[PDB]
Amino acid sequence: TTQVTLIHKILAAADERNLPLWIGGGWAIDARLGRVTRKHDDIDLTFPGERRGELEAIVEMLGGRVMEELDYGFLAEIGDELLDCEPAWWADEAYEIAEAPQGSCPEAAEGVIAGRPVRCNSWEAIIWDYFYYADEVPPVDWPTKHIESYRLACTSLGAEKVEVLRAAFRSRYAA
Ligand SMILES: NC[C@H]1O[C@H](O[C@H]2[C@H](O)[C@@H](O[C@H]3O[C@H](CO)[C@@H](O)[C@H](N)[C@H]3O)[C@H](N)C[C@@H]2N)[C@H](O)[C@@H](O)[C@@H]1O
Ligand SMILES: [Mg+2]
Ligand SMILES: [Mg+2]
Repeated sequence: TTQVTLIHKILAAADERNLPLWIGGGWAIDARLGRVTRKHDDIDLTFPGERRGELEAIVEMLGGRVMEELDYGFLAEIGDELLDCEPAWWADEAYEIAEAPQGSCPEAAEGVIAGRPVRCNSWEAIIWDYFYYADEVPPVDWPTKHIESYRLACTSLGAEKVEVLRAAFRSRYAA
């Protein structure tokens, strides 16, 4: 239960600060489904970019530290667990992940992890990131756990919507 216990600790500390945080990536899939479906390599979080200091304070207060600074965000470690953190920026009516489809950070808690309601990135935002991944690593070459998580997200959003979103991504990044 270590990752779930950590997620609950991180979100309790964020709630106390009125700091919204969105579960992303694998755990966001499981949160929207309301079921734990696999072992997760890390915990992905999306945070208000202008409030980054408050997230780092939560990390430090849990005994962790910022471990690596990335082009898109940062990685922090709390004990043996990894947090993969990406900023979202206020766009008049909601926070949005840069370059992602609108609605990437919904206001309402739309997922559940071990009985706790949680904010989590939208299905479109989740799936969008696999498109980047497919440009970096041929899907035929993906580790099976990513093929399976992608297919689960696609089943949940629906093939029609996914085909449309993929086409939008291709048009966005077409030469
Ligand atoms: N919004 C724009 C950004 O969107 C994607 O970035 C995503 C990262 O790729 C994810 O991180 C993954 O990749 C890391 C580096 O390989 C791994 O350490 C990590 N465990 C993986 O989950 C992270 N969780 C979400 C983030 N949206 C693109 O790729 C990036 O170019 C683009 O600027
Ligand atoms: Mg992850
Ligand atoms: Mg990750």
